Amino acid sequence: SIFRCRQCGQTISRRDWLLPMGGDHEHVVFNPAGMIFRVWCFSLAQGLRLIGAPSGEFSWFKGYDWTIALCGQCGSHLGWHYEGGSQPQTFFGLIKDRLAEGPA
Ligand SMILES: O=C1CC[C@H](N2C(=O)c3ccccc3C2=O)C(=O)N1
Ligand SMILES: [Zn+2]
Repeated sequence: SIFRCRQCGQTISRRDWLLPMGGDHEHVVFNPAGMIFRVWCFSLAQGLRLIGAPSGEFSWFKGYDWTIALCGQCGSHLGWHYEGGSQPQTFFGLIKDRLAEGPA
């Protein structure tokens, strides 16, 4: 039920906050460096630190701009925050294998 940073245990999100974007909460995507990510969409997350300037470039989600999301405690790269779009305006795309799932 709770998702934590795999690298240090920081509390990050909850299964109840999962967001089916375009029919599914899971999107399997590649970046321009050839890396594949199983991205889980959450409406909400906490314990992150958002870095940099939002960008539209290479966005996997049409109409959204992204910012890198680090674990706020250890600095692990956990995913991205998306903003600037519609229904919803914002959400989080977190990398599933960088989280640990467990009891509340
Ligand atoms: O929606 C997104 C999030 C950012 C992500 N991203 C990467 O992970 C990356 C690595 C190197 C150069 C450029 C990028 C890029 O835009 C990506 O490709 N799309
Ligand atoms: Zn961490």
